[PDB]
Amino acid sequence: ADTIVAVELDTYPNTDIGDPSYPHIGIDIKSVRSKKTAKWNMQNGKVGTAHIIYNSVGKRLSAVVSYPNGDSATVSYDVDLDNVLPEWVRVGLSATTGLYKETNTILSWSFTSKLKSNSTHETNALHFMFNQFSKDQKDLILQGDATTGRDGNLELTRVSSNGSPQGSSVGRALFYAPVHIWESSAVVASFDATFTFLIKSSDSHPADGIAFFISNIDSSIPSGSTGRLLGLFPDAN
Amino acid sequence: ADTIVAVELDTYPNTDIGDPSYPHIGIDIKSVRSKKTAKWNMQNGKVGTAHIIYNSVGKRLSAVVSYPNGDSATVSYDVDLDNVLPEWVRVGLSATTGLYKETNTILSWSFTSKLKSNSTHETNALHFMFNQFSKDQKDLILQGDATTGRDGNLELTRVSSNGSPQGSSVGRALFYAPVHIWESSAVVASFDATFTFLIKSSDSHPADGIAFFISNIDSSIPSGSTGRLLGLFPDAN
Amino acid sequence: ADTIVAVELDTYPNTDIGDPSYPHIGIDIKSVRSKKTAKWNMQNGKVGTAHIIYNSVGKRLSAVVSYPNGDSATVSYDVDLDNVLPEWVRVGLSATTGLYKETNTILSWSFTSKLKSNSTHETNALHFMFNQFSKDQKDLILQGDATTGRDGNLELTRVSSNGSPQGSSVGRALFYAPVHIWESSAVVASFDATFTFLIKSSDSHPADGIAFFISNIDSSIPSGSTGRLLGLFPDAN
Amino acid sequence: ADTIVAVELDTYPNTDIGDPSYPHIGIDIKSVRSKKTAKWNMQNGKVGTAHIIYNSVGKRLSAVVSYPNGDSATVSYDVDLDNVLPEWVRVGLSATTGLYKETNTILSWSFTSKLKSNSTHETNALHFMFNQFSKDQKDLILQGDATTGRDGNLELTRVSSNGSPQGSSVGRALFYAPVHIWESSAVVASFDATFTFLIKSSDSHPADGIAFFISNIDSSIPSGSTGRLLGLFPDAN
Ligand SMILES: CO[C@H]1O[C@H](CO)[C@@H](O[C@H]2O[C@H](CO)[C@@H](O)[C@H](O)[C@@H]2O)[C@H](O)[C@@H]1O
Ligand SMILES: CO[C@H]1O[C@H](CO)[C@@H](O[C@H]2O[C@H](CO)[C@@H](O)[C@H](O)[C@@H]2O)[C@H](O)[C@@H]1O
Ligand SMILES: CO[C@H]1O[C@H](CO)[C@@H](O[C@H]2O[C@H](CO)[C@@H](O)[C@H](O)[C@@H]2O)[C@H](O)[C@@H]1O
Ligand SMILES: CO[C@H]1O[C@H](CO)[C@@H](O[C@H]2O[C@H](CO)[C@@H](O)[C@H](O)[C@@H]2O)[C@H](O)[C@@H]1O
Ligand SMILES: [Ca+2]
Ligand SMILES: [Ca+2]
Ligand SMILES: [Ca+2]
Ligand SMILES: [Ca+2]
Ligand SMILES: [Cl-]
Ligand SMILES: [Cl-]
Ligand SMILES: [Mn+2]
Ligand SMILES: [Mn+2]
Ligand SMILES: [Mn+2]
Ligand SMILES: [Mn+2]
Repeated sequence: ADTIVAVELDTYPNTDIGDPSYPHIGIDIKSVRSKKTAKWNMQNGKVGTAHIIYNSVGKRLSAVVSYPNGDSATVSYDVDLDNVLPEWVRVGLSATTGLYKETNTILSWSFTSKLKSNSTHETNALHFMFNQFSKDQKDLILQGDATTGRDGNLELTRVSSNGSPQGSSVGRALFYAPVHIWESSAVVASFDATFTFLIKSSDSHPADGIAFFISNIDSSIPSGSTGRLLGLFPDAN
Repeated sequence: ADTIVAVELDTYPNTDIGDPSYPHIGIDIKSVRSKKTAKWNMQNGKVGTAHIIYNSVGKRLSAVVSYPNGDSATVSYDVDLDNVLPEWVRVGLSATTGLYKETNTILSWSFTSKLKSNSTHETNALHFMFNQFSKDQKDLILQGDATTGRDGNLELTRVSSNGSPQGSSVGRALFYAPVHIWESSAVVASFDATFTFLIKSSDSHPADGIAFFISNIDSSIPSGSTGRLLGLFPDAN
Repeated sequence: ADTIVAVELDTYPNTDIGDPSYPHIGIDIKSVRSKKTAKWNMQNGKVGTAHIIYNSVGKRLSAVVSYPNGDSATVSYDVDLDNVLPEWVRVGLSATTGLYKETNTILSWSFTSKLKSNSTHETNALHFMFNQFSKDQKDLILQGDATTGRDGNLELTRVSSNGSPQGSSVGRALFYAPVHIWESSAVVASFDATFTFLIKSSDSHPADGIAFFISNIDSSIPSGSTGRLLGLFPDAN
Repeated sequence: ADTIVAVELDTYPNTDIGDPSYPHIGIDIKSVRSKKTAKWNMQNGKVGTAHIIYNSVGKRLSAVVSYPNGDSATVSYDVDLDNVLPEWVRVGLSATTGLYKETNTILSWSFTSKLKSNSTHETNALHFMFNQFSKDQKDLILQGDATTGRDGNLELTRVSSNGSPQGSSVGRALFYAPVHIWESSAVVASFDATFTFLIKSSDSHPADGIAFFISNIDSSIPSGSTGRLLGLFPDAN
């Protein structure tokens, strides 16, 4: 029973399991069936940027995805995350391919967590930033088909020598250190995440997508969670 | 006239202008009559901390004030600030006394602003932090009775040689540089503010309060804005 | 008479004023005749990056300029800057051309200053970052030929309509707010600066260079400081 | 055999292994016999602060230790750390007692590291800050006697229920995630570290001290490294 909170860049509409009929960004609370979605125009071969924002005061998880184009999709969801997540978590990126496929290439990833207590001027904080991924990235936990180093990029799902994506692939990268996501005595608990991605496909349809996620610290890829399950959920319920 | 967005720590109930009948924190949008308030237990002689948070994605302005004993008050309000504030602003702190009085001592003040544009990896950012103020604080514009240096603090309103606060006082401190609070090509426009404060009084009722505010770059203390107007507004409409 | 400390990216050797006979980077303390230089291979048309570092403990002003190549040049100079600079300063970038010319385009600029006092914790900080420059950049003070907005860049020296640089040009940009660069009570005072630049020329000899500098707050371009004087110094003493 | 770089706050002069005949701060490169020391007027039972700065461009490691009254000791040493440390390291704090003893209490600890490659605008960074340590601090690896939670502090060496230090104790805390401290392509590989500590003793002479250190990721407490070896070294060579 892993616990997952995620923001999904979902490139392939699985209408049989509640996806909207178009590519979309979604906020997933413990389920692949997003609590909230917004229409997303995925630009093939373009570098996209995703921003994830949350604070325990406003209690609103917000995401926005944009392209140099200026086009962007935004989704927000009201939720008290310390009611959902355990006190300590790991943070990661996940992606899959299914019958259809795409590259799930991460060019950068940054994260910041802060816990500001009632004790005057006392903050715990964690911040990391990857603008380059080397072949042996020791501060990343790689699961499934994820690899690092290729062009200083992070490839979440399987890519061939020529740079062609493979189907039925799943990969995740988690930051090595546990993250203290909330604390009972913190007046403000907040976090921000940003990553840049390149999704390209020669298919009639790209699949299946990329997600930023927060999980219990021992989280691993659920069995058979390629394709529509985005490497996050054990079932589609 | 000035355009003001503010978070007020209001120590004195002026019920005839919409104040609730108790000390309170409020979010002010272009008026002294808060769009949203919350009951605040002001702790005389104790050091309090205010946190203000906003991002352009969730479009929710939040503030929490707390003391070391864990007592706190929180208020949130949904608003798109790019429809309220001009593109360039100055940020500041303001405080007043009236018939009744209190010290309006600031012990620290920090602010962070970020404009993340659609251009990949293109962020503009401003951040400052004061944990002490000196007698000649050149990066602060002091207006009214505000002074710096007294015990490394910032005294917003007038205080006598022995520490006794004066009545009918108003003072403000604004950060020297203009701040680019929003932009059209910005996918994210967030800001955070924090300050710590010491409000003490020997009156039966302390007055009138402290506020963090955001105004047009040429903002000045409106005529007659002492006491209940918190040095921010020309009138109580 | 201004007080100037600067790191020069000197593209044109003026041997009659103490320059080495090759393009170079140098540390200038109150004089255009560098206290220290190192040979620098400027790459026409490439985006370069300059990093400037200093702290009041090691007391070594250090600079490094690099290209994606990545060839790079480094220069360091042992000096106590709080013996040179005034307590409050402004920071800026400057560039010139003379009989020979080049573009002096700034693509980004960030700066961080910190004063850490003896009082446990208690830090004063200032940080800004520009990754794009709009036509009306209110938090910059532009001097001479300097303009902002052209492709979201900062052009320090004159550029014709077609993108060709003009000769005998001088321009500077300074951050709007005064910076508290040293303080007597501070145990650690440090600053860090970064900028990316694009110098391109069609001349047989590109000239004259770019500099990051720290000066007295009311610093302006000295008369006749184009070309070899880099807009920083009134003469070559 | 571990590789150690360290800044020691040495409270007990072990003159037989090269210690100066007074409490001192030192920079240790692979040896308990400091490459550089400075006299340190240690203040029993007072809260002190250590700042550590590595300037990778200047190749200069510096440390300053101070108390609220302003008294400070400083030490600098020239070294290029990519010649000493492996590419990946862990960072941590260490402390010991021997025949003589002292509390080795850590009240706060922050660390910031930055690898800036030659690829334009590509910076990897890690930052963490602890202003309080909980009883279950999942992002720290505790070794030997080190414990967390007591008054929100980190106790590196054994302390009794009534706050009295024990002799012949050794304990270390390492940040969980491996740190990429240098890389071939990196033009800048600097870091800063800060911690606040409380050393108290009823002994005539407190011993043995506290160190901030950097080591190979699999570093553990060397056999019989209590007392003068500060839990860092296997012997006094
Ligand atoms: C209806 O079932 C068929 O078609 C499905 C596609 O709609 C296909 O789903 C696979 O591929 C999709 C896209 O990659 C992925 O989302 C699913 O998880 C699954 O792997 C079915 O396999 C059938 O062909
Ligand atoms: C008509 O109200 C009388 O009493 C008021 C106080 O309740 C007083 O208000 C003054 O003082 C308050 C508190 O300092 C301040 O909020 C007002 O703006 C004003 O300065 C009125 O003046 C009357 O005496
Ligand atoms: C006397 O030297 C002659 O040639 C010099 C270099 O061509 C020239 O210097 C001008 O241009 C250089 C390079 O742009 C600049 O550094 C000087 O400040 C000056 O403007 C002299 O003027 C002579 O022509
Ligand atoms: C000379 O050797 C004796 O005295 C030594 C120090 O006085 C003592 O060293 C022990 O205690 C010190 C201080 O705690 C510590 O630095 C050593 O590592 C060792 O633990 C010797 O044991 C002798 O008594
Ligand atoms: Ca889907
Ligand atoms: Ca009021
Ligand atoms: Ca020259
Ligand atoms: Ca010793
Ligand atoms: Cl240094
Ligand atoms: Cl060396
Ligand atoms: Mn979906
Ligand atoms: Mn009110
Ligand atoms: Mn020169
Ligand atoms: Mn020693």
